[PDB]
Amino acid sequence: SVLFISDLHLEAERPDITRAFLSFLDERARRAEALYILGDFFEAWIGDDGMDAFQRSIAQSLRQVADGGTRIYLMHGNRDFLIGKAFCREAGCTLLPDPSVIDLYGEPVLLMHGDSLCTRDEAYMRLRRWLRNPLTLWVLRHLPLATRHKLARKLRKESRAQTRMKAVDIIDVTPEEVPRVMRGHGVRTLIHGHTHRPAEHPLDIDGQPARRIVLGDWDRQGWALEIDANGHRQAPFPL
Ligand SMILES: CCCCCCCCCCC[C@@H](O)CC(=O)N[C@H]1[C@@H](OP(=O)(O)O)O[C@H](CO)[C@@H](O)[C@@H]1OC(=O)C[C@H](O)CCCCCCCCCCC
Repeated sequence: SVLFISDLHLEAERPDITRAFLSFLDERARRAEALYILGDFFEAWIGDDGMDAFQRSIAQSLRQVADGGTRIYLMHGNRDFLIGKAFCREAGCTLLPDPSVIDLYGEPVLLMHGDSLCTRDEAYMRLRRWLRNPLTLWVLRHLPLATRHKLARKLRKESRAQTRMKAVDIIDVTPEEVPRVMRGHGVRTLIHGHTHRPAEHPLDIDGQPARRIVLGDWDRQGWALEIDANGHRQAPFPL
């Protein structure tokens, strides 16, 4: 089987999430063929050269699972898009671009963090385009660590303020973007996180059934999607 998780927002100040995550590695990820982490694994990332002791310990825990035979894949999210290849080597994982299509038991499956589908959130779209500009990425990776933390705090603070003012249908995925991107990639299954609204959404693409599976965030309970050759299940578990 293969496991999918996202939106853990791991940080030292949430040991309830960390404990649940490590228990998840011990009870489930170790016996899976692969684990996919679809963004927002960490609460924030300021660049691989700014990794702190907590983040390093998380990497070591991932690496123990990878070294035991489970393949681990990590995709960027809006919190942790600065993760680079050094971190991935340390954690024993492979960096996957957003979007990626994988072969899952003979079916092509599209993986995204999900924020790129939230096209009605125009202020966020402007921010995202800027953050992912190669010039921005270069600058951010070459600022003093103290300065990076200050910018990260500012971004979090302004984001929390603005998001409290946005209706659900500003921040959730744009409905018509879903068939657009799924058709474009030739898939009938899409898995993403970001929106904190765990669910499975049927839809019709060109007359055929399709599904969009949304991974749950770990703020109040853990979530995992498990897929094997014969079916799938997403379910929560306590922190
Ligand atoms: C080294 C510096 C870079 C470090 C990067 C590490 C990031 C640390 C966390 C901050 C980034 C991220 O949280 C911001 C973000 O993505 N917010 C959108 C997201 O809400 P979350 O709060 O992330 O859950 O999802 C919401 C739903 O999709 C969406 O609405 C939120 O986006 C906003 O609220 C954006 C506002 O609308 C516009 C904010 C403009 C901010 C201007 C100040 C930036 C200063 C420069 C930062 C480098």
